[PDB]
Amino acid sequence: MQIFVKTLTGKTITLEVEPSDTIENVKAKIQDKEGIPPDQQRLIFAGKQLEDGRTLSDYNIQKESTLHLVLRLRGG
Repeated sequence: MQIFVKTLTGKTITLEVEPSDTIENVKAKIQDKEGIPPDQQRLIFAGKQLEDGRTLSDYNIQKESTLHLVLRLRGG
């Protein structure tokens, strides 16, 4: 399924994911496409910070949803 990741630069990127994927795996996909190290990535959905060990499904993230990406420490 496709999801959107809205960054703070005004760029939105698209990802192909499964609801069984971990949040950790999603951050790896973002590093693959944009080059951002996972430990700099804070992902937010429905007002919740997403935990690396949980899955998209745990958060009820459905197709065509948008996550918000905020960068910490170095990227923020």
